[PDB]
Amino acid sequence: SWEVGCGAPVPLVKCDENSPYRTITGDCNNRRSPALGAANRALARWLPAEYEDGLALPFGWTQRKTRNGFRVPLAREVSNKIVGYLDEEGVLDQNRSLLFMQWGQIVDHDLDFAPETELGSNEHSKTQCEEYCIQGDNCFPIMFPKNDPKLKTQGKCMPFFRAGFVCPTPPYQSLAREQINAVTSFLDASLVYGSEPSLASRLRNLSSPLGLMAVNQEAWDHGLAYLPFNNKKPSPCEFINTTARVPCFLAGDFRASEQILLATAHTLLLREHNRLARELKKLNPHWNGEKLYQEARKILGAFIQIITFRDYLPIVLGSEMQKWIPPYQGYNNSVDPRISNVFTFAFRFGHMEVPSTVSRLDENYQPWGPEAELPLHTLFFNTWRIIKDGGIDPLVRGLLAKKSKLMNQDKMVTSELRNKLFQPTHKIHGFDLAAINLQRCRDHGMPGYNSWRGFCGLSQPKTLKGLQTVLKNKILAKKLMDLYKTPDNIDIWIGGNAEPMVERGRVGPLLACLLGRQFQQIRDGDRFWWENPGVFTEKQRDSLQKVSFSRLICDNTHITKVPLHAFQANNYPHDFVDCSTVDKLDLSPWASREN
Ligand code: HEM
Ligand SMILES: *[C@@H]1O[C@H](CO)[C@@H](O[C@@H]2O[C@H](CO)[C@@H](O[C@H]3O[C@H](CO)[C@@H](O)[C@H](O)[C@@H]3O)[C@H](O)[C@H]2NC(C)=O)[C@H](O)[C@H]1NC(C)=O
Ligand SMILES: *[C@@H]1O[C@H](CO)[C@@H](O[C@@H]2O[C@H](CO)[C@@H](O[C@H]3O[C@H](CO)[C@@H](O)[C@H](O)[C@@H]3O)[C@H](O)[C@H]2NC(C)=O)[C@H](O)[C@H]1NC(C)=O
Ligand SMILES: *[C@@H]1O[C@H](CO)[C@@H](O[C@@H]2O[C@H](CO)[C@@H](O)[C@H](O)[C@H]2NC(C)=O)[C@H](O)[C@H]1NC(C)=O
Ligand SMILES: *[C@@H]1O[C@H](CO)[C@@H](O[C@@H]2O[C@H](CO)[C@@H](O)[C@H](O)[C@H]2NC(C)=O)[C@H](O)[C@H]1NC(C)=O
Ligand SMILES: [Ca+2]
Repeated sequence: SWEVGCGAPVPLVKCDENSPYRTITGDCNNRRSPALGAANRALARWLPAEYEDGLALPFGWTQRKTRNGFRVPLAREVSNKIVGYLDEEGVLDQNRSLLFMQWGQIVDHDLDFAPETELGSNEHSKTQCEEYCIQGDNCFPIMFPKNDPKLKTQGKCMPFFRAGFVCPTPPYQSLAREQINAVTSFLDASLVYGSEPSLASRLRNLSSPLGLMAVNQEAWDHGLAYLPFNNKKPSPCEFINTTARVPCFLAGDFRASEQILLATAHTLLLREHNRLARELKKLNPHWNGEKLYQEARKILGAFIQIITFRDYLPIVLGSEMQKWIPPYQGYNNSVDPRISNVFTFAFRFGHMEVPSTVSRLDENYQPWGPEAELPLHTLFFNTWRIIKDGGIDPLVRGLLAKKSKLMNQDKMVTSELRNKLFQPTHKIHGFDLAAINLQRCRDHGMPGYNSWRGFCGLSQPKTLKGLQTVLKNKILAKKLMDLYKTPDNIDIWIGGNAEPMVERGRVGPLLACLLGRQFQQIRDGDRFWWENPGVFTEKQRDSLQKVSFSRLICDNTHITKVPLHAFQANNYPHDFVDCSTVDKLDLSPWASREN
């Protein structure tokens, strides 16, 4: 199908071969093929890339070249006609807490990250894209349609820059264009520790051999830690409030501060590392800094994998869980662990679960103050609300007691995301996540909706009547048809999310397939999977099976009432219990004797 060795821009290192620990870059997991699943490599292609020029140019780039005979509708128009809604009332998920959403984003950020192309600082093309909206090279603007209110207010377009790609980065000329995954393909808490040796090192506290992660020195949260501020200026987080002047946090992953709840979750994970690191130190005084670091890191990785596969995915894939992720039979070296390019859009299903407001709660889970409930859009890259206004506990209670947004064919993505998204590079709260997503599909050269329906062994609708049957919706199907002319052209993002949900799940037949396969692969292909014999000991495994996100809260915050099942919708005080009633992680099977 292709060539074989275009394996350039990569920090190439040598494998320790016998190390009990994962590498930070992801290298050396697979023994026959070291770089398989590594970071800064191209995303895997489950299907051949579909470009306008069958190489690099996206569909919609040249205005005269059609896709399958039709012109691809503008991202933002697909957004304005299908993805929008005004009535937030009734849109909540009756059986999923806010956390259900927040975890998806954690999982995702561990697995995949496609950075925009750089070659730009002290540059006029950043301005040639912003001001004039001139399509060229890596500037691929999202134009506003006729009758779009952002025309009167914002301009002619929203800047959008194509994602980075394999061997070079500037122009180029050779084979097809493959995007970069800047993070490791394994569910390994890479969002906590980093995916590069340098970042991973900056994040560490090497002033002490306690194996702790660097914490903030300027601010504390009731004797608890915050993440370290970010060195780099200009800082997006200082921008949103030039009086407060509070930088973004420095975590393992660069999107950390993208929104308060995300930063909250990160903070909880950093805290859990140091907790384990000093609890392990108490059990094993003789261990050195490196040992505490790696052993705690390993436990956090185990922790993440368990919650995801035991608590999170069965309530996403519902009944289709068994069909795609059968019980673990052991490591399989023939499996491709790599994250596929299409997965990075399939997982964007979590976007339709984000609600319009974020709440804080006092100790009685009662509203925290006069402005307890805030609009989502005022929280992107907002750290000053955490540091200068109450800590993470009121936000964490919100995550538990409040609900997620239920995907709804009539009410897909909230306006807080569709109209008022803040981009770290720019100055306005006026971007469209929906347009970006749709534009990015095309940027990445994703095959059509029917290409993926076929890939998954599902019927491929050609007609309006066909589409109505598969989507079980006359109106929706009709709008899609009028925009796309042909079901073969529907972008996978909007197409996959448009299908009704599977029994006891929160995605459709096509999404449950794409997700299902991927998650099956990263597990079966990961040598350091927690259940893989030899990774942990039987007693160690026996201890990890008792972990629960609820406990994580209890041990890392000052909350005392939590639910047992934190992903389902829970009512205070009926479903909440005292932390004393919640099973602990017994770290005793991690004891090591001399003689
Ligand atoms: C603000 C944003 C969120 C919350 C308010 C949010 C949330 C999620 C959830 C809950 C996801 C899955 C369960 C999820 C997946 C992926 N996202 Fe998304 N997200 C917010 C904002 C963004 C922005 C901005 C982007 C960048 C889009 C671009 O193409 O430039 C974004 C991306 C993604 C993504 C692709 C990751 C990658 O490979 O680069 C997901 C799989 N999110 N988000
Ligand atoms: C609201 O969502 C709840 C969480 O999914 C759900 O409770 C769950 O019900 C399912 C069956 O629908 C059960 O699933 C589990 O059953 C046994 C328990 O003996 C486990 O061994 C299996 O692994 C399986 O996962 C659970 O009994 C239950 N799960 C939890 C965590 O409580 C409610 O039914 C939902 N409410 C409604 C009415 O929709
Ligand atoms: C930028 O961030 C500022 C702080 O990070 C924030 O100002 C703060 O917000 C409120 C007022 O809006 C004050 O909170 C309360 O202060 C005392 C009690 O402590 C009361 O008398 C007040 O009525 C009020 O409830 C903070 O003290 C205040 N801090 C300071 C020094 O400014 C701004 O609101 C943010 N600005 C923007 C543009 O969002
Ligand atoms: C690195 O770790 C050291 C040692 O654990 C930290 O030093 C402590 O800092 C706290 C808070 O300021 C205080 O209790 C003491 O001043 C220090 N204790 C000891 C034993 O030295 C230090 O804060 C960490 N540094 C970073 C960058 O996070
Ligand atoms: C490990 O996974 C591989 C790849 O998914 C499995 O390989 C399959 O082997 C069967 C024969 O039983 C072939 O029909 C398929 O063509 C292979 N899959 C593909 C698409 O490559 C393998 O079965 C797994 N290892 C075991 C024995 O459990
Ligand atoms: Ca990872």
